[PDB]
Amino acid sequence: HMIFVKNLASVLSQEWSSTEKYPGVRWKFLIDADFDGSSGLSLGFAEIAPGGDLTLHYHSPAEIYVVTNGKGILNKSGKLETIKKGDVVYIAGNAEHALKNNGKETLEFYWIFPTDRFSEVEYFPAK
Amino acid sequence: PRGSHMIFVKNLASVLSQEWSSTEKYPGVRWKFLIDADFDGSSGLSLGFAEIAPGGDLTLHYHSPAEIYVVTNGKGILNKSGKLETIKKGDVVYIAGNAEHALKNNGKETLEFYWIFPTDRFSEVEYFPAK
Ligand SMILES: C=CC(=O)OCCC(=O)O
Ligand SMILES: C=CC(=O)OCCC(=O)O
Ligand code: NI
Ligand code: NI
Repeated sequence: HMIFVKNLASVLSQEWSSTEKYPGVRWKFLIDADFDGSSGLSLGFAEIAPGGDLTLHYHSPAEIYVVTNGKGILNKSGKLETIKKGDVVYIAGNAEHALKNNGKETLEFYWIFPTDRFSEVEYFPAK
Repeated sequence: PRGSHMIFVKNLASVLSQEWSSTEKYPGVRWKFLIDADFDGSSGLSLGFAEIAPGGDLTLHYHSPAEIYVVTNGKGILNKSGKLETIKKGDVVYIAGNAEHALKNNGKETLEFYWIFPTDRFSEVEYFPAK
């Protein structure tokens, strides 16, 4: 029956994760079985630099974004909609989605998966 | 129309027509549902938004699904099954399934946060009082 609090300061020593497939995008893990032994939900924090783009993709689990700073263009399987600080996004499982930062300030958000860990979630490129 | 691959965006202004929920058991607490099968047809995860006024108290309780808090405004005291720890804007909280927990706003600003359940809908979560 664990309960714990976490913020970005708590994971300072965790190096930013990144990948060439998503330019200007980086992320850290805050609630994750591989880090904390938590289960049922897992949560990370992502930063998209201005001009950064998380390209079009999907994964089987449903997913939530909580947008904490900036603004961006969300690609909803081909339909664009602007998101910004204070928005939440629901992304059904296997729904193709993309997010690019078209602003001057950093696009920041948490993501949530109904999985114990991020590493079990399989990303696939959209057709 | 919303299908099994729905993607949508919400904020408080989106749910203006939804009345704030509250209860005398949790004085100074009110909430709305933002991502929820019963309102949106969504599944797998559900999310609401809660505000605790100064002096408000969400009292000690548990439920079988794990839960996450995303604190977005103010300062609170989290009851971690007996331990009192401060949480504030910018924190996230993980609450294991069946872990007893409470949340109190001992500050002078509104304590605001999202909660997330690994459920289709809030309505399926059974709440139990503190043992
Ligand atoms: C740093 C971001 C990342 O790994 O992507 C998470 C967001 C998503 O699943 O679309
Ligand atoms: C009425 C209380 C409420 O919705 O709180 C949700 C957070 C929790 O279940 O601890
Ligand atoms: Ni995704
Ligand atoms: Ni709870």
